Amino acid sequence: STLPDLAEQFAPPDVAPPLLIKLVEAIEKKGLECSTLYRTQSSSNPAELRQLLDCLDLEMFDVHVLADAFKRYLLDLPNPVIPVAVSSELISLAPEVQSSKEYIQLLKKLIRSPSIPHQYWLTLQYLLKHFFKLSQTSSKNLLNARVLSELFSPLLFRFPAASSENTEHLIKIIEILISTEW
Amino acid sequence: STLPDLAEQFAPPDVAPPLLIKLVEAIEKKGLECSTLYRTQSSSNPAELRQLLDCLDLEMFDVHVLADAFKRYLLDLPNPVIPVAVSSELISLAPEVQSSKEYIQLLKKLIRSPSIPHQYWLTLQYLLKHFFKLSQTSSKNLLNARVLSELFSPLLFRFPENTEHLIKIIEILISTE
Repeated sequence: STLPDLAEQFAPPDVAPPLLIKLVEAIEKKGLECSTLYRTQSSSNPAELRQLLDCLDLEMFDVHVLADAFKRYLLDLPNPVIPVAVSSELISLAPEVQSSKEYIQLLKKLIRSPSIPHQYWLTLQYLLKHFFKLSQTSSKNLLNARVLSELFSPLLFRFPAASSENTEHLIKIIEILISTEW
Repeated sequence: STLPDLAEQFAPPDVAPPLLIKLVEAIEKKGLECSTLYRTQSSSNPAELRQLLDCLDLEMFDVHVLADAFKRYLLDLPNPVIPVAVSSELISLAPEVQSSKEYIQLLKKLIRSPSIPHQYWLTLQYLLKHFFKLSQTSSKNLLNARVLSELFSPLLFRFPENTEHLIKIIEILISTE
Protein backbone atom coordinates (compact mmCIF):
# COMPACT_ATOMS: atom_id res chain seq x y z
CA SER A 1 0.00 0.00 0.00
CA THR A 2 2.83 2.35 0.96
CA LEU A 3 5.06 0.39 -1.43
CA PRO A 4 6.65 2.85 -3.90
CA ASP A 5 6.33 2.50 -7.65
CA LEU A 6 8.87 0.18 -9.23
CA ALA A 7 10.36 3.18 -11.04
CA GLU A 8 11.05 4.84 -7.67
CA GLN A 9 12.50 1.78 -5.89
CA PHE A 10 15.67 1.57 -8.03
CA ALA A 11 17.26 2.75 -11.26
CA PRO A 12 19.91 1.43 -13.65
CA PRO A 13 22.62 0.23 -13.29
CA ASP A 14 20.86 -1.67 -10.50
CA VAL A 15 18.97 -4.63 -11.93
CA ALA A 16 15.96 -4.96 -9.60
CA PRO A 17 14.43 -3.39 -6.48
CA PRO A 18 16.73 -4.02 -3.50
CA LEU A 19 13.86 -5.36 -1.39
CA LEU A 20 12.85 -7.81 -4.12
CA ILE A 21 16.46 -9.00 -4.35
CA LYS A 22 16.52 -9.68 -0.60
CA LEU A 23 13.26 -11.64 -0.83
CA VAL A 24 14.29 -13.68 -3.87
CA GLU A 25 17.77 -14.49 -2.57
CA ALA A 26 16.45 -15.46 0.87
CA ILE A 27 13.73 -17.65 -0.68
CA GLU A 28 16.21 -19.34 -3.03
CA LYS A 29 18.63 -20.00 -0.17
CA LYS A 30 15.99 -21.57 2.09
CA GLY A 31 13.30 -22.92 -0.24
CA LEU A 32 14.80 -23.83 -3.61
CA GLU A 33 13.90 -27.49 -3.05
CA CYS A 34 10.70 -27.00 -1.06
CA SER A 35 7.93 -29.04 -2.70
CA THR A 36 5.20 -26.68 -1.49
CA LEU A 37 6.93 -23.32 -2.04
CA TYR A 38 4.36 -20.76 -3.24
CA ARG A 39 1.55 -23.35 -2.99
CA THR A 40 0.80 -23.08 0.77
CA GLN A 41 -0.32 -20.00 2.71
CA SER A 42 1.52 -19.12 5.93
CA SER A 43 -0.14 -18.00 9.18
CA SER A 44 0.70 -14.31 8.71
CA ASN A 45 -1.97 -11.90 7.48
CA PRO A 46 -1.44 -9.11 4.93
CA ALA A 47 -0.81 -6.51 7.65
CA GLU A 48 1.97 -8.63 9.18
CA LEU A 49 3.53 -9.33 5.78
CA ARG A 50 3.57 -5.60 4.97
CA GLN A 51 5.27 -4.88 8.31
CA LEU A 52 8.03 -7.20 7.08
CA LEU A 53 8.40 -5.23 3.83
CA ASP A 54 9.52 -2.18 5.91
CA CYS A 55 11.71 -3.27 8.86
CA LEU A 56 16.72 -7.28 9.63
CA ASP A 57 18.10 -10.10 7.49
CA LEU A 58 15.22 -11.81 5.71
CA GLU A 59 16.92 -15.20 6.09
CA MET A 60 15.73 -15.02 9.72
CA PHE A 61 12.11 -15.51 8.64
CA ASP A 62 10.18 -18.70 7.97
CA VAL A 63 10.49 -19.52 4.28
CA HIS A 64 6.70 -19.78 3.96
CA VAL A 65 6.40 -16.26 5.37
CA LEU A 66 8.96 -15.03 2.84
CA ALA A 67 7.02 -16.73 0.04
CA ASP A 68 3.82 -15.00 1.16
CA ALA A 69 5.63 -11.66 1.51
CA PHE A 70 6.91 -12.18 -2.04
CA LYS A 71 3.33 -12.47 -3.26
CA ARG A 72 2.29 -9.56 -1.04
CA TYR A 73 5.03 -7.43 -2.63
CA LEU A 74 3.77 -8.07 -6.16
CA LEU A 75 0.20 -7.28 -5.08
CA ASP A 76 1.06 -4.03 -3.28
CA LEU A 77 3.03 -2.44 -6.12
CA PRO A 78 1.06 0.69 -7.13
CA ASN A 79 1.27 -0.56 -10.72
CA PRO A 80 1.82 -4.26 -11.52
CA VAL A 81 5.08 -5.58 -12.93
CA ILE A 82 3.33 -5.74 -16.32
CA PRO A 83 1.53 -2.37 -16.54
CA VAL A 84 -2.16 -2.34 -17.43
CA ALA A 85 -1.31 -0.48 -20.65
CA VAL A 86 0.64 -3.53 -21.84
CA SER A 87 -1.90 -6.13 -20.71
CA SER A 88 -4.78 -4.15 -22.23
CA GLU A 89 -3.16 -4.30 -25.67
CA LEU A 90 -2.16 -7.97 -25.37
CA ILE A 91 -5.70 -9.00 -24.40
CA SER A 92 -7.16 -7.04 -27.34
CA LEU A 93 -5.24 -9.11 -29.91
CA ALA A 94 -7.37 -10.97 -32.44
CA PRO A 95 -7.39 -14.76 -32.90
CA GLU A 96 -5.52 -14.46 -36.21
CA VAL A 97 -2.47 -13.78 -34.02
CA GLN A 98 -2.12 -17.47 -33.14
CA SER A 99 1.63 -17.11 -32.54
CA SER A 100 3.14 -17.13 -29.06
CA LYS A 101 6.21 -15.63 -30.74
CA GLU A 102 4.07 -12.66 -31.81
CA TYR A 103 2.60 -12.20 -28.32
CA ILE A 104 6.13 -12.22 -26.88
CA GLN A 105 7.35 -9.75 -29.51
CA LEU A 106 4.49 -7.40 -28.65
CA LEU A 107 4.92 -7.65 -24.87
CA LYS A 108 8.61 -6.77 -25.20
CA LYS A 109 7.91 -3.92 -27.63
CA LEU A 110 5.16 -2.50 -25.42
CA ILE A 111 6.90 -2.94 -22.07
CA ARG A 112 10.16 -1.47 -23.40
CA SER A 113 8.15 1.55 -24.54
CA PRO A 114 9.67 4.92 -23.56
CA SER A 115 6.31 5.72 -21.93
CA ILE A 116 7.02 2.91 -19.42
CA PRO A 117 10.08 3.17 -17.13
CA HIS A 118 12.75 0.57 -17.88
CA GLN A 119 12.45 -0.65 -14.27
CA TYR A 120 9.28 -2.58 -15.12
CA TRP A 121 10.93 -4.73 -17.80
CA LEU A 122 14.01 -5.10 -15.59
CA THR A 123 11.90 -6.31 -12.67
CA LEU A 124 10.10 -8.82 -14.90
CA GLN A 125 13.43 -10.16 -16.16
CA TYR A 126 14.66 -10.60 -12.58
CA LEU A 127 11.47 -12.47 -11.67
CA LEU A 128 11.72 -14.67 -14.77
CA LYS A 129 15.28 -15.57 -13.75
CA HIS A 130 13.97 -16.57 -10.31
CA PHE A 131 11.17 -18.67 -11.80
CA PHE A 132 13.62 -20.33 -14.18
CA LYS A 133 16.03 -21.22 -11.37
CA LEU A 134 13.11 -22.82 -9.52
CA SER A 135 12.06 -24.84 -12.57
CA GLN A 136 15.59 -26.28 -12.87
CA THR A 137 15.11 -28.03 -9.50
CA SER A 138 11.64 -29.25 -10.45
CA SER A 139 12.56 -32.86 -9.63
CA LYS A 140 12.48 -31.76 -5.97
CA ASN A 141 10.17 -28.72 -5.74
CA LEU A 142 7.68 -29.99 -8.39
CA LEU A 143 7.60 -26.56 -10.12
CA ASN A 144 7.65 -26.43 -13.91
CA ALA A 145 7.44 -23.26 -15.99
CA ARG A 146 3.73 -23.67 -16.77
CA VAL A 147 2.65 -24.01 -13.13
CA LEU A 148 4.81 -21.02 -12.19
CA SER A 149 3.09 -19.03 -14.94
CA GLU A 150 -0.36 -20.07 -13.70
CA LEU A 151 0.58 -19.23 -10.10
CA PHE A 152 2.18 -15.85 -10.74
CA SER A 153 0.67 -14.46 -13.96
CA PRO A 154 -2.37 -13.14 -12.00
CA LEU A 155 0.13 -11.27 -9.80
CA LEU A 156 2.30 -10.01 -12.67
CA PHE A 157 -0.61 -8.81 -14.83
CA ARG A 158 -3.20 -8.00 -12.13
CA PHE A 159 -5.98 -8.22 -14.72
CA PRO A 160 -9.54 -9.49 -14.06
CA ALA A 161 -9.83 -10.63 -17.70
CA ALA A 162 -12.69 -13.13 -17.96
CA SER A 163 -10.49 -16.03 -19.17
CA SER A 164 -10.42 -16.82 -22.88
CA GLU A 165 -8.12 -17.75 -25.75
CA ASN A 166 -6.41 -14.43 -24.95
CA THR A 167 -5.69 -15.23 -21.30
CA GLU A 168 -4.32 -18.65 -22.25
CA HIS A 169 -1.87 -16.80 -24.50
CA LEU A 170 -0.65 -14.52 -21.69
CA ILE A 171 -0.14 -17.45 -19.32
CA LYS A 172 1.52 -19.25 -22.23
CA ILE A 173 4.04 -16.50 -23.00
CA ILE A 174 5.01 -16.18 -19.33
CA GLU A 175 5.47 -19.96 -19.38
CA ILE A 176 7.67 -19.66 -22.47
CA LEU A 177 9.63 -16.71 -21.07
CA ILE A 178 10.37 -18.63 -17.86
CA SER A 179 11.63 -21.71 -19.71
CA THR A 180 13.78 -19.70 -22.14
CA GLU A 181 15.98 -17.73 -19.72
CA TRP A 182 19.26 -19.55 -20.47
CA SER B 1 19.16 10.78 -28.59
CA THR B 2 19.86 7.82 -26.31
CA LEU B 3 19.25 9.95 -23.20
CA PRO B 4 17.31 7.85 -20.66
CA ASP B 5 14.10 8.93 -18.97
CA LEU B 6 14.55 11.00 -15.82
CA ALA B 7 13.08 8.09 -13.84
CA GLU B 8 15.77 5.79 -15.29
CA GLN B 9 18.73 8.10 -14.58
CA PHE B 10 18.41 7.94 -10.78
CA ALA B 11 16.06 6.93 -7.98
CA PRO B 12 15.59 7.95 -4.33
CA PRO B 13 17.47 8.52 -2.09
CA ASP B 14 19.47 10.32 -4.80
CA VAL B 15 18.08 13.81 -5.35
CA ALA B 16 18.80 14.44 -9.05
CA PRO B 17 20.32 12.75 -12.12
CA PRO B 18 24.09 12.38 -11.66
CA LEU B 19 24.80 13.86 -15.10
CA LEU B 20 22.66 16.92 -14.35
CA ILE B 21 24.54 17.39 -11.06
CA LYS B 22 27.87 17.36 -12.91
CA LEU B 23 26.61 19.91 -15.45
CA VAL B 24 25.08 22.22 -12.83
CA GLU B 25 28.09 22.14 -10.51
CA ALA B 26 30.55 22.74 -13.34
CA ILE B 27 28.46 25.61 -14.75
CA GLU B 28 28.08 27.27 -11.34
CA LYS B 29 31.83 27.00 -10.72
CA LYS B 30 32.82 28.54 -14.07
CA GLY B 31 29.95 30.79 -15.15
CA LEU B 32 28.18 32.14 -12.07
CA GLU B 33 29.21 35.69 -13.05
CA CYS B 34 29.16 35.38 -16.85
CA SER B 35 26.98 38.12 -18.32
CA THR B 36 25.93 35.91 -21.25
CA LEU B 37 25.49 32.49 -19.59
CA TYR B 38 22.67 30.53 -21.28
CA ARG B 39 22.04 33.28 -23.88
CA THR B 40 24.88 32.53 -26.29
CA GLN B 41 24.97 29.74 -28.83
CA SER B 42 28.33 27.97 -28.68
CA SER B 43 30.03 26.60 -31.80
CA SER B 44 29.01 22.97 -31.08
CA ASN B 45 26.09 21.31 -32.84
CA PRO B 46 23.62 18.91 -31.18
CA ALA B 47 25.65 15.85 -32.20
CA GLU B 48 28.78 17.19 -30.49
CA LEU B 49 26.82 18.20 -27.39
CA ARG B 50 25.24 14.74 -27.19
CA GLN B 51 28.73 13.26 -27.53
CA LEU B 52 29.43 15.11 -24.29
CA LEU B 53 26.20 13.98 -22.58
CA ASP B 54 27.04 10.35 -23.53
CA CYS B 55 30.45 10.34 -21.84
CA LEU B 56 35.80 13.28 -18.38
CA ASP B 57 35.70 16.14 -15.87
CA LEU B 58 33.21 18.68 -17.19
CA GLU B 59 35.22 21.60 -15.77
CA MET B 60 37.63 21.03 -18.68
CA PHE B 61 35.02 22.29 -21.15
CA ASP B 62 34.26 25.84 -22.26
CA VAL B 63 31.52 27.21 -20.01
CA HIS B 64 29.42 28.18 -23.03
CA VAL B 65 29.63 24.58 -24.26
CA LEU B 66 28.46 23.36 -20.85
CA ALA B 67 25.54 25.80 -20.98
CA ASP B 68 24.54 24.44 -24.40
CA ALA B 69 24.85 20.84 -23.19
CA PHE B 70 22.59 21.77 -20.27
CA LYS B 71 19.95 22.97 -22.74
CA ARG B 72 20.57 19.96 -24.99
CA TYR B 73 19.99 17.69 -21.98
CA LEU B 74 16.59 19.24 -21.21
CA LEU B 75 15.61 18.97 -24.89
CA ASP B 76 16.71 15.35 -25.30
CA LEU B 77 14.90 13.95 -22.26
CA PRO B 78 12.33 11.46 -23.63
CA ASN B 79 9.74 13.23 -21.47
CA PRO B 80 10.14 16.85 -20.33
CA VAL B 81 10.92 17.78 -16.74
CA ILE B 82 7.29 18.90 -16.43
CA PRO B 83 5.24 16.09 -18.07
CA VAL B 84 2.84 16.83 -20.91
CA ALA B 85 -0.20 15.87 -18.83
CA VAL B 86 0.69 18.56 -16.29
CA SER B 87 1.33 21.28 -18.87
CA SER B 88 -1.87 20.34 -20.71
CA GLU B 89 -3.95 20.76 -17.56
CA LEU B 90 -2.35 24.07 -16.58
CA ILE B 91 -2.80 25.43 -20.11
CA SER B 92 -6.45 24.41 -20.37
CA LEU B 93 -7.17 26.31 -17.12
CA ALA B 94 -5.58 29.43 -18.62
CA PRO B 95 -8.61 31.66 -19.40
CA GLU B 96 -10.65 30.61 -16.37
CA VAL B 97 -7.93 30.80 -13.69
CA GLN B 98 -5.66 33.80 -13.09
CA SER B 99 -4.24 33.39 -9.58
CA SER B 100 -0.52 32.68 -9.69
CA LYS B 101 -0.76 31.18 -6.19
CA GLU B 102 -3.39 28.73 -7.43
CA TYR B 103 -1.36 27.70 -10.48
CA ILE B 104 1.69 27.03 -8.28
CA GLN B 105 -0.34 24.96 -5.82
CA LEU B 106 -1.74 23.02 -8.78
CA LEU B 107 1.64 22.48 -10.47
CA LYS B 108 3.00 20.92 -7.27
CA LYS B 109 -0.14 18.81 -6.83
CA LEU B 110 -0.07 17.55 -10.42
CA ILE B 111 3.65 16.76 -10.62
CA ARG B 112 3.58 14.99 -7.24
CA SER B 113 0.87 12.66 -8.64
CA PRO B 114 1.40 8.94 -7.90
CA SER B 115 1.16 8.32 -11.66
CA ILE B 116 4.33 10.38 -12.21
CA PRO B 117 7.70 9.08 -10.94
CA HIS B 118 9.02 11.14 -8.04
CA GLN B 119 12.18 11.81 -10.08
CA TYR B 120 10.41 14.49 -12.14
CA TRP B 121 9.54 16.70 -9.15
CA LEU B 122 12.97 16.01 -7.65
CA THR B 123 14.68 17.11 -10.86
CA LEU B 124 12.50 20.23 -11.06
CA GLN B 125 13.43 21.12 -7.47
CA TYR B 126 17.12 20.67 -8.30
CA LEU B 127 16.77 22.89 -11.37
CA LEU B 128 14.88 25.58 -9.44
CA LYS B 129 17.67 25.55 -6.85
CA HIS B 130 20.21 26.10 -9.64
CA PHE B 131 18.16 28.89 -11.22
CA PHE B 132 17.80 30.61 -7.85
CA LYS B 133 21.55 30.38 -7.20
CA LEU B 134 22.10 32.16 -10.52
CA SER B 135 19.59 34.90 -9.65
CA GLN B 136 21.54 35.81 -6.50
CA THR B 137 24.34 37.14 -8.73
CA SER B 138 21.91 38.67 -11.24
CA SER B 139 23.66 42.05 -11.01
CA LYS B 140 26.61 40.38 -12.78
CA ASN B 141 25.14 37.60 -14.96
CA LEU B 142 21.90 39.54 -15.65
CA LEU B 143 19.87 36.36 -15.00
CA ASN B 144 16.93 37.19 -12.74
CA ALA B 145 13.95 34.97 -12.05
CA ARG B 146 12.03 36.56 -14.92
CA VAL B 147 14.79 36.10 -17.51
CA LEU B 148 15.54 32.59 -16.27
CA SER B 149 11.84 31.72 -16.58
CA GLU B 150 11.64 33.00 -20.16
CA LEU B 151 14.74 31.05 -21.19
CA PHE B 152 13.97 27.70 -19.58
CA SER B 153 10.18 27.39 -19.28
CA PRO B 154 9.99 26.30 -22.96
CA LEU B 155 12.53 23.58 -22.16
CA LEU B 156 10.93 22.44 -18.89
CA PHE B 157 7.40 22.42 -20.36
CA ARG B 158 8.53 21.69 -23.95
CA PHE B 159 6.27 24.19 -25.72
CA PRO B 160 7.42 26.13 -28.81
CA GLU B 161 -0.25 33.38 -25.37
CA ASN B 162 -1.44 30.53 -23.13
CA THR B 163 2.14 29.93 -21.97
CA GLU B 164 2.43 33.33 -20.26
CA HIS B 165 0.78 31.83 -17.17
CA LEU B 166 3.28 28.95 -17.17
CA ILE B 167 6.29 31.27 -17.47
CA LYS B 168 4.92 33.25 -14.53
CA ILE B 169 4.81 30.10 -12.38
CA ILE B 170 8.48 29.32 -13.00
CA GLU B 171 9.49 32.92 -12.26
CA ILE B 172 7.72 32.85 -8.89
CA LEU B 173 9.02 29.37 -8.08
CA ILE B 174 12.59 30.52 -8.78
CA SER B 175 12.16 33.61 -6.61
CA THR B 176 10.76 31.69 -3.63
CA GLU B 177 13.45 29.05 -3.05
